[PDB]
Amino acid sequence: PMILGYWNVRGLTHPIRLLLEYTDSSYEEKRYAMGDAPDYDRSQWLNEKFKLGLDFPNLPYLIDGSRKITQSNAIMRYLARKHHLCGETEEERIRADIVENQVMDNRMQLIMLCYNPDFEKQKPEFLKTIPEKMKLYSEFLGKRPWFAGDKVTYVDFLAYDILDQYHIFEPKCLDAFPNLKDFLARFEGLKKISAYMKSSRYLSTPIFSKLAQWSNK
Amino acid sequence: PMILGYWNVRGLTHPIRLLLEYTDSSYEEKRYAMGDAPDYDRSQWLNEKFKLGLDFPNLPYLIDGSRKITQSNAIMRYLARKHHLCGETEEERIRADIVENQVMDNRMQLIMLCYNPDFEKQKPEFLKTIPEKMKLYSEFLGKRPWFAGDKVTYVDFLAYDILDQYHIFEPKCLDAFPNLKDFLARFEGLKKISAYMKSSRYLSTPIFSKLAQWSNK
Ligand SMILES: N[C@@H](CCC(=O)N[C@@H](CS[C@@H]1c2ccccc2-c2ccccc2[C@H]1O)C(=O)NCC(=O)O)C(=O)O
Ligand SMILES: N[C@@H](CCC(=O)N[C@@H](CS[C@@H]1c2ccccc2-c2ccccc2[C@H]1O)C(=O)NCC(=O)O)C(=O)O
Repeated sequence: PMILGYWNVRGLTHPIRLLLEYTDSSYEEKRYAMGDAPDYDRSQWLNEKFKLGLDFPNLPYLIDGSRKITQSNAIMRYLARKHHLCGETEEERIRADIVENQVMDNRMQLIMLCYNPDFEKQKPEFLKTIPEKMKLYSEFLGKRPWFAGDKVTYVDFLAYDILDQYHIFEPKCLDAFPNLKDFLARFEGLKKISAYMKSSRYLSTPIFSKLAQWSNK
Repeated sequence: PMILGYWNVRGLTHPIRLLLEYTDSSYEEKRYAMGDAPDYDRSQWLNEKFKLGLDFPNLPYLIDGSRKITQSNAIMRYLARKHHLCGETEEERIRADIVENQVMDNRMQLIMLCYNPDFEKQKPEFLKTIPEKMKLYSEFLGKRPWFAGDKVTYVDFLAYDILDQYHIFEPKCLDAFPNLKDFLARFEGLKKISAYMKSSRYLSTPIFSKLAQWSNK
């Protein structure tokens, strides 16, 4: 099968995993793992970083046959194209482009705070920043089944995961937004997702590496 | 006319600007201007932040009549799409997608350095990494005319931009890379581009904002 390479954690690859499962893809993984304190070895990835034929070597990577892909989003779009999970209208398309990109921004923000040396102090500030992010998501989604509109598409995977980690981080975070609440629920109800969540392949935590300041085991 | 909103610096919007020009889109701009130090007043933008009908208010933004778009890549594909500047085949789309995210990776690495108080102490280290990056681009492009292949697409705008910024950062960086130098001249030799760089609307620098440690002014 296809080979998904990434680190020993959730990080930014959950959407890929989920989607491979949703699509009935055949794949196996390679989960490199860093060593502990105090170096945090990377040797397992390093030794073959420039040995895999990847154009711009990085984690995660997807090896599908003769196709070698890097960049989380490109991976997502490749698999999206392979299975007809892209938006099919320009509106669906525009919505998807947007979600795709807002997701990473919100992701980068969570990540910045989780690696911040002064996590404790700047944070309650972050928490008060939440509601408003959620607010954007609720209103964008609206009355809609899925983020692009009437069709499940790959952004629904991106969306589900960040909404989840945000929710993981601030449990009440969704209380103000029902429809949001409903979406995870509806997402979790997709074909193979439920099985997958209960499976031995599921990797829900840690979201981050040891080093972190939050979500590190 | 469409309206392009962005700060009054190059930032990450250069690619849109080139594309609009290249596609001879009818448009107007609103280059919000930040105040100086020690406050960096952001009121020009802030005053209209939440009134533009934007899904997730941010900059840049593009308003094309009824349609409101945020997230640059989003912006670039929308326009790419109205003028057939997207990959046409599976191979093309994969290259374009990778490149799309890869530019954004190399981009943030730059800003990261450029807003780091410790900038002079970090440079030396950053400079080391540069050739390694150009090489990745030189090799990926190889003997293709365009980043995705035979035909120009919106990802060349993304590419020209980043490579140009790096070059600007370290003038010699494209020396070992004829491939690149040549891609740059070709890009810059495209009629509406040449034409635009000589226009009143051109804005090559500053690239970062006022609170940046490099290309701030
Ligand atoms: N833009 C790229 C991300 C590239 C990225 O930085 N890759 C990181 C892993 S994600 C990385 C990370 C590592 C551990 C734990 C968490 C994260 C993480 C989580 C979310 C978002 C981003 C990250 C990065 O810090 C990496 O280690 N790449 C290979 C290398 O540099 O040799 C993409 O979309 O794929
Ligand atoms: N992911 C979004 C970019 C979002 C981004 O951070 N926008 C910055 C503009 S780019 C941003 C930037 C700001 C000032 C000066 C330079 C830059 C810049 C330049 C190049 C690359 C990245 C940046 C960011 O700091 C911003 O001020 N958004 C509005 C807001 O926060 O309300 C996109 O790709 O469109």
